[PDB]
Amino acid sequence: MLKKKQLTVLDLHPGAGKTRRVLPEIVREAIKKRLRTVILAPTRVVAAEMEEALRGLPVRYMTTAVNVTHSGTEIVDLMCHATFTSRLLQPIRVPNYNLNIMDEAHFTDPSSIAARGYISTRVEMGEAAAIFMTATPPGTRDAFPDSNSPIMDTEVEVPERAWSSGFDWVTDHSGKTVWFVPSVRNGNEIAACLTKAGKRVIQLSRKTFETEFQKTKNQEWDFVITTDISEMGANFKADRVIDSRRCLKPVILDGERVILAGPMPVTHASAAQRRGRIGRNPNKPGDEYMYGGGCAETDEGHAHWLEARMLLDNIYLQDGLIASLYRPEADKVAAIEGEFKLRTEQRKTFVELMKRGDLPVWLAYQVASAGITYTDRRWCFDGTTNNTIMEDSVPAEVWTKYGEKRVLKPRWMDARVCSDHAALKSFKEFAAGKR
Ligand SMILES: CN(C)S(=O)(=O)c1cccnc1
Repeated sequence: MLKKKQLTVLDLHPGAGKTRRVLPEIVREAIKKRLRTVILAPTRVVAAEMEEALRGLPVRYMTTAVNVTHSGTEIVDLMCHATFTSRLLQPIRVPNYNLNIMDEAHFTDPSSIAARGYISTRVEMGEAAAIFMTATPPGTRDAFPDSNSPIMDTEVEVPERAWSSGFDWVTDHSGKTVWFVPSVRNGNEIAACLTKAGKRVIQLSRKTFETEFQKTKNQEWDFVITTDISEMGANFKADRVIDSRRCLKPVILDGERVILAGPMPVTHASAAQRRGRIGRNPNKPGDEYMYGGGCAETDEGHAHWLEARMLLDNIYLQDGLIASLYRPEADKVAAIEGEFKLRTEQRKTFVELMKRGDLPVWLAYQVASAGITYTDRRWCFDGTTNNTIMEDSVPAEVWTKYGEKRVLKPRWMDARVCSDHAALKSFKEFAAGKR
């Protein structure tokens, strides 16, 4: 795998030991061969798990989730998928790693797709070797892969709202359950219904992941209500996975706006990843997997593949060349390589709106490509009436940096900035000039 010009896909089934057994072996061999190596973790929780697995080995942890200071003699760096893409975008010089290892290489966030495209272009160019570690590589059609112990699979109607009757099997369980819901808002309703019936619930989402996940290990619980984020390495000591098999799809309508379509079916990779959370202990067979719909290839036409092209177009590779997306996923979007390449000063705005402004990729590109400087927020208020952001079924209001009260009405509308109370609270601070 380590020899140059080779992209290796390590597709061992969920729970085989790719992060606690296979990864330290590759690292020892890379250190022995003097290969400058990068290890890419999907999340900060998985970076702290990789540290336990690699403890003792000379690894430089370029993450605040690991409290280890480095000796300076390290040739292996460990960082998140987003961190890698972020430094490629920023004027910081990234070493030309001889070996690139991506764990959970199935992650569909725009920064993970872009990192796969950048790394695979380098392998294609004959400049590096790479290992993509995932039970579900891009293109997998098996939602029921092999496991460490037998799993009871059951097609069942799974509730997506609070209930007063008809779903006894959900509450008549004396064990631990990981329930994959389509959205934070859908999960809040089910969590409230389970709490009312006397259950201890923990809710996990992208924004709360490195705070609430610790609660699964520290306190007793009955259910974990989670979105698709727990598909990327999150391990639990549970005996049941309830899977709605639904998810929200960010879609770009007429190149003018972004909506959150669905709930709609998850891909086979996501259904396999969600089921893979159980059936992991060979001494405890009979972990149940209750699924509530079918699978469809909803990754085609999804905004993350377009956003990844927006990132890759603004990353230097070699002269005027631009990195292509990783081949098994290059057709999920219809895009010309280079069409989103911004000029030097606008690219600087694009990066800041994402890193400091915390705006979704698509939205950041809309603003930066219009010649708007980072701190200019007039666009948050000069959109049409249909772009009015509503909070509590009434127009949201912010105090502008000028001391004036205004209705939130953005020139470009992206549903991700107001898909829950936390996203809208964060966007209101942005529109007010607070960051
Ligand atoms: C094998 N590893 C434990 S892992 O965390 O890389 C993983 C887990 C489940 C599915 N795919 C990969």
